[PDB]
Order: sequence, then structure tokens, then C-alpha cells
Amino acid sequence: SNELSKLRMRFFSALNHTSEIDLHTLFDNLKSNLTLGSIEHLQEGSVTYAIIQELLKGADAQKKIESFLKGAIKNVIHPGVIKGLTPNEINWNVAKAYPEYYEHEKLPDVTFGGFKVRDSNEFKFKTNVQTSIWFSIKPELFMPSKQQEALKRRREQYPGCKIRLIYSSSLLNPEANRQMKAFAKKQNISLIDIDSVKTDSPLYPLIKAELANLGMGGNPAAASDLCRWIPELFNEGFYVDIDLPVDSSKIVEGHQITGGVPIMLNMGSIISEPIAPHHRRQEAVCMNTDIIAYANDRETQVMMDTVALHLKNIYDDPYTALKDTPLAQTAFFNRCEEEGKNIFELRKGLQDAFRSDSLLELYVFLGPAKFKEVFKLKETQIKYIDDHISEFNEHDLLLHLISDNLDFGRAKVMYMDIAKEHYSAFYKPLVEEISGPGAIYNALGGASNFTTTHRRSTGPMLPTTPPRVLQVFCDAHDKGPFVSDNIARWQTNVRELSWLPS
Ligand SMILES: O=c1ccn([C@@H]2O[C@H](COP(=O)(O)OP(=O)(O)O[C@H]3O[C@H](CO)[C@@H](O)[C@H](O)[C@H]3O)[C@@H](O)[C@H]2O)c(=O)[nH]1
Ligand SMILES: [Mg+2]
Repeated sequence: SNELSKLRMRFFSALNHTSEIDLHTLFDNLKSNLTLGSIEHLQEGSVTYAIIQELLKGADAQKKIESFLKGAIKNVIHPGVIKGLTPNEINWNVAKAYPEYYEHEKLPDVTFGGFKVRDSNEFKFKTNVQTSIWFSIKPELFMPSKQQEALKRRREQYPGCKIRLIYSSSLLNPEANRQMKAFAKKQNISLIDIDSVKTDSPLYPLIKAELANLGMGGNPAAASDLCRWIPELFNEGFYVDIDLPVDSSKIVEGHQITGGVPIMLNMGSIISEPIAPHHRRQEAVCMNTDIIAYANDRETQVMMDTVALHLKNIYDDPYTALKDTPLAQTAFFNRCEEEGKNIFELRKGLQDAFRSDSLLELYVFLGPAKFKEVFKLKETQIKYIDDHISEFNEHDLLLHLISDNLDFGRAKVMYMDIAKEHYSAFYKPLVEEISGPGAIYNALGGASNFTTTHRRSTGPMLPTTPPRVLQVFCDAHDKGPFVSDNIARWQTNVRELSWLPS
């Protein structure tokens, strides 16, 4: 009866302590069927709240509001709270259930990974089953302290979750592997050795190659990226970057959320500057793969395979995926493409060029156009160099850079450092557009498909435009208990690395 008093207090707050009706008798008439969980969906900002405010202005409001709430609670809100529905999702379900009280548009047709997004709430996701991945580039170290501590932290902050960890035993020496096994079974972590997994995925040999090629153009984050689209590895729960903190205040009582597609990702959006021809801003949905939720459903494998086939296509021919990256503007890239060098040779060659400490090698790598841009040379200046490059030694090239603008050793370092600060921009797309969030965004439908002219609405958010549909039904970040600031939040105005090889 403190329990009753608490419930009563929440109800009176939720409904704004109004006296245009008698909240005492309303409460008393709903309390047989009123839980704390339900009251959240009666608060200002809710669809249910908005209807109450309109009913208040009318005759017979006491009775009309009671019968509205009795049904809305029993038929819509309570079942939705139990099911793991969000406030957004319950708001839409209330609007749909009461068109006489809430005017609203149809669910727009939005496709996402070849699936039409639904509002049925039918795909279900476990928040208590979580899988992370650590592939070590140092055979002596199973996992650094930071990653170990993150895992310990999660077990405590989540306090009965099931943690699975994918790793590679062949990347570790025998003592490191002994340490890994001790760590996992001590932490009650389920270990999965990537080295010996049974699957028909075309992504499996690609993972093995990324890892086998460490030091020769392979990348451990790219391997981790790819594992996430293999059905034998991910068929329920969440993928989460090993380093993501849990926000315990976000853990839902039933350890279950729902979605309108069978695979949800971290999402947000960016509101562009005005564009032609109406000088109007566009909202472009952005996504990230640091948090992925997988439905306990057959449709999960189907959607997963669409993505996997796309990833396979990219690895087979990465030059198309990379066509608008800074690296695409280089002589080296154009040669690699003619030669059909693969992704590993492409990454290793970039790495080699920036390890070279040779202005001449860098010239050959960049080609005159990019070299001109990196060194801010006039057209006539690059023309002279390029006409005579076959005659130059290193000092020759440096003397020309200097005049185009007394320690030749320090000057060399200065110019080398100027080039080096482009390395990151050249390299990152060789993962992000190949296995990472860029490739995945494209596999799920691409820029076009996820951009629309920015519309801002009145009152409670409903899934009535494409980005709203994605925000309401497809975003694993806001529904799950994991924290990430890796991408923009939803509706962010455009105006507001462990895996980079040294
Ligand atoms: O030595 C390493 C370094 C990274 N990783 C894996 O790669 C992931 C991402 O590493 P992180 O240092 O977090 O890189 P970020 O740039 O923050 O990660 C972003 O970019 C990566 C590359 O596409 C994706 O794997 C991530 O999900 C995405 O959040 C890690 O969680 C691990 O799974 C390893 O396994 N071994
Ligand atoms: Mg990270």
C-alpha cells in the first residue's frame, strides 16, 4: 500500500495534477489494471496524453477518458510494455488503435536490406546475450588490459548476461591461449575459436585471410567486421564492440526488445546544409555496426545472406567500392586496379609507401595529380617535375619542392610529415568501405535509400516518414543497453586507432 501510494503519485504527476476532472475517481477506476510500467505511457509527450487533453475540452470527459484509458491500457499499452515495446512504438500502436482520437498518416513503405520495414513488433531480440570479438595482433597477448576490464565491467553491470567471445587461437602462442581459456572460463564467457567454425558462408575464407595476412595488408577489425554476417556465429542476441559500456538504467525488465526488421543496427541521422533547388535541408540516416541486434527468426538468416553476398562481391572487386575514396586518386591504385591486385596487396602497398621515407617513392605512389595536391604545387610546378622525374634523385626532387613554396634533412622531414598526415584518410576506407559500416550501409540500401528531405512534425514522434520509420523500428542502439558515441545522434545538424597499421 506504499506500492499503491507510489502508483497513485505517478498517475497524478503523469496526468499533470489536472482538476478539469477528478483524478481520484479516475485512478480508483483504473487501478485494478494499472501498473507503474503503464503510467510512463500516459505522460506529457505521449499520444495517450495528447488525446486526454482533447477529451478534457469536451463534454462527459470523466467518463470518456475513463473508457479510453481502460481500453488503451488493457488492449495496447500493457501488452506493449510486457512485450518490450518502446514509448515510440506504444505511441504508434495507440494512434493506430484510436483513429477517432488521433489523426495520423499511413506507415510509409520503407525497404531495409531487401525487407519492407514492419510495424507489427514481430521480430524479437534478446538483450541478455552478447557477443564480442578480439583478434590479437600480438601472439604474446591474448587481450590487452583495457579489453579485459571492459568484459569484467559488463558482467557486473549486466549482471546475469551471457557473454560470448570470438577469438583466433592460431593468432596466439600456447601460453597466450592457455591464458585466454583461463580468463573466459573464469569470467563464465563462452569462447568461440574462429579457426574451427562450421559454415558455408563465403565470408569465412575472407576472415581467415584477413587474419592470415596480418603484416601483409590484413586487418583484425576487418575480420571482426565480417564475422558479424555469418549465421552460424550470430543468430540471436547482440553483437557489441568489446569496449562498449552498458547503461544499466536502460536494461529492460524482460531482457527483450522488438523491431520491424530482423537485424537492427546503431543508427542516427545528419541534417545537411540547405541544398538546391529549394534551399532545403536533407536528413540522411547514418548507421554503425558497433551494435547489431539479431532476431530469433528465420528472416534473420535471409537478411544476413543479402549482406554477406554484397560483402563477398566487394572483396572480389574492391575497386568499385573504393572509387570515391582519396586513395582512388592515386597512381598506385590505378595500377593495382589494372593488375587486379587484391585488398591485402592494396593495403600493404599503401602502408609500404608511407613507411618508405622516400620522396621519390611517394611521388611514384601518389602520381603527379595527387602529389600536386598534397604538396600544394602550382600546375606549372608539377608539370616541370613530372617531365623530369626520371632524371631526379631524392635531393633533386626536394630542391624543387623547396623553390616551389637551409636544413635539407629537416626539410625532408617536414615534407614527409605533410604527406603522412594523409595516411589515415587513404587507409580507413580500405576497411570501412570493404567490411565496415560503409559497405554495410550500401548492402542495406545505400545513401540514396536513406536520405530524404527533412520534415519536422508536431507533438509525439510517429513513424510516418522513412527516417522516422528507421528511428522507431530499426535502431538497436536506442533500444539496447549499450552505450556508443561512434556516430551522430538522431537528427544532428551537420554543423554541430587500434586498427591503423603504424
Ligand atoms: O587489434 C584489434 C583491434 C580491433 N579488433 C576488433 O575491431 C573492433 C573495433 O575496434 P575499435 O578499436 O573499436 O575501432 P573503431 O574504429 O572504434 O571501430 C569501428 O570501426 C571498425 C572497423 O570497421 C568496426 O569493426 C567497429 O564495429 C566500429 O565501431 C574491436 O571491437 C575488435 O572486435 C580486434 O579484434 N583486434
Ligand atoms: Mg571503438
